[PDB]
Amino acid sequence: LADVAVLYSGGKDSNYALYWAIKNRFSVKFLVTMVSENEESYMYHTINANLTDLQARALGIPLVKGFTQGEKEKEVEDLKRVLSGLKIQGIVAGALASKYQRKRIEKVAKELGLEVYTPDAKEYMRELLNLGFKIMVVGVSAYGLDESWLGRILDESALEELITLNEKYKVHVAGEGGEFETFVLDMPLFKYKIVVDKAKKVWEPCTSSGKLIIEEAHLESKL
Amino acid sequence: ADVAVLYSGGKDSNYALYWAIKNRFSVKFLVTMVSENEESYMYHTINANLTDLQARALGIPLVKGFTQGEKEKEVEDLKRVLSGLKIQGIVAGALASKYQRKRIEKVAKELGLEVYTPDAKEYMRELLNLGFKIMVVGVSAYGLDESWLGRILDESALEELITLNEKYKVHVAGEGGEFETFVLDMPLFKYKIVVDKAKKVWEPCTSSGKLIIEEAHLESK
Ligand SMILES: Nc1ncnc2c1ncn2[C@@H]1O[C@H](COP(=O)(O)OP(=O)(O)OP(=O)(O)O)[C@@H](O)[C@H]1O
Ligand SMILES: Nc1ncnc2c1ncn2[C@@H]1O[C@H](COP(=O)(O)OP(=O)(O)OP(=O)(O)O)[C@@H](O)[C@H]1O
Repeated sequence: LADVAVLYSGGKDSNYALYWAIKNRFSVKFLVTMVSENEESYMYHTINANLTDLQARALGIPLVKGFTQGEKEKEVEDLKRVLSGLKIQGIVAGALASKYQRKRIEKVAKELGLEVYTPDAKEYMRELLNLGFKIMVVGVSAYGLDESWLGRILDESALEELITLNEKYKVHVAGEGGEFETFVLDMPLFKYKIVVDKAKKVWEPCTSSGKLIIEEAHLESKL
Repeated sequence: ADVAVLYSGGKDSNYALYWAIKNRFSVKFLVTMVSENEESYMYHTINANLTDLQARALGIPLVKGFTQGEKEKEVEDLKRVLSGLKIQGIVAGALASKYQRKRIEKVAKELGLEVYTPDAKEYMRELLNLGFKIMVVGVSAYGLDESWLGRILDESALEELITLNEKYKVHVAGEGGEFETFVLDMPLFKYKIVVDKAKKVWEPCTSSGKLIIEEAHLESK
C-alpha cells in the first residue's frame, strides 16, 4: 500500500507531490505523464510534457508516458488504462489541481481500487524555496507578468515581486489562478541538475501571453 | 497474453512489436532503457530518447527506465523497470546478441516473466516488404563509411550491404553492433516520422559514427 504512482507534469506542484511522497516514505514506483495531442486539454498540461524525460532521468525513477487525443472525458479513461497496467496501490498528484481534475482523478482511482493522496501561497512558495527548488517560469498569462518573466528563476526577490503584483493586480502568488506556468530544473531529490543550453520564448500580443520553449538542455553532476 | 516489448527504436525492436501484435499478444507497454554508457554491450543508446516519438505514433504507452551503464547494474536496473508492470512476459528482438539474451533471460526468470523472441538477407528483405522505413543512425565496421549515416535502407541499399558482406564480411542485418537503425515508418504507425534536423558525428579514432536526430515531427499517412 506504499507503492504509488505520481502524476507528473514537470512543474513545481508535481515535484512537490513527489517530494512529499518520498519524504512520507512512500514508494514511488513510477512517474506518469500523459501526452495530450489536444492543446486545450482540460485534464492534462502540455507545457514541457516532453521534458519530463529529463527530470525522470535526473531522478532515476521509471517514467510512464501515456498518449491520448485529449478529448473531454475520453482522457480520464486513457489514464485509467495506463494506471491499471501498473503495480501500484495509490496515486499522488499536486494539491493545486481543480475540482474538475480532482473529481475525475478520484473517479478512476476508485474504479481501480487506488488511494488518492493530494498534499497560503506565500508560505507554500517559501517552503519550496527552502526545500531547494529551482523553479523556472515557462509560461505567463496575466496582467503584470510581462515577457521578461519568461525564463526567470523564482527566488526570494522574484517571490517578493509576485507579492507586489498580487497586491496591485491580484496575481496569485503560486499561480493558483493560472497566472504562470513552471518547470523544475533542480531539487534535492534530483541526482543531477537540468541546465538549459538553448531556448526561445514565443509571445502572443493578442492576449499578452507567452511561453519559454526549452529546445536544448543537459544534466550536470551535483557534488 | 499481456506483454511489454523492449523497444530501442531500431528495426529489430520494431519487428519484435510487429511480431508480438500479429501473434495475438497484448502489448501493454514499450520499454526503453536509457544508458549513459555510450559503449554498452547491453542496450542501443543512439537516439534512445527518440522512442517517445515512435510510441506517440503507435499509440502505445512507453516506459522509460534509466541506467548509468555499469555492467554490474545491467540486470538490476532493467529488473527495476519491469518488476512494476502487470505483464506476463516480455518480447525482445530476435537478433539480440548472446551477451544480451543471457541478461534478458535472467531478469525474466527473476520476475517470473516469459521471454518471447521472434538468414539475414531474408530477414531484411521481409522488413522492406512489410513496408518498414529504416534509417541508419550508427555504423561501426570496416567498410562502412560516414555516407551511411542518415541513409534510408531500401532494396538498393540492402544489395550494397550484401556486397560489403562479400568484400569485408559486414553483417547484412548489422548484428554485433555493426550498424544501428531508426524506424521512421511502419504499418502499425498511425503517423510517419520525418527528420527535420540531424547531426552526423564521426569518430576517426575507431572509424565509426552516429547520427544524432535533433529535430523531427509526425506527418500524416
Ligand atoms: N500532463 C499531465 N500528466 C500527468 N499528470 C498531470 C498532468 N498535468 C497535471 N498533472 C497532475 O495534476 C496536477 C494538476 O495540474 P494542473 O493542471 O493544475 O497544473 P500544475 O499544478 O501547474 O502542474 P504542475 O504539478 O506541473 O505544477 C499536477 O499537480 C499533477 O500531479
Ligand atoms: N535501449 C534499449 N532499451 C530496451 N531494449 C533494447 C535497447 N537496446 C536493445 N534492446 C533490445 O535488444 C535487442 C537488440 O538490440 P539491437 O541494437 O541489436 O537491435 P535494435 O536496436 O532493435 O535495432 P538496430 O540494431 O538496427 O538499431 C533489440 O531488438 C531490443 O529488443
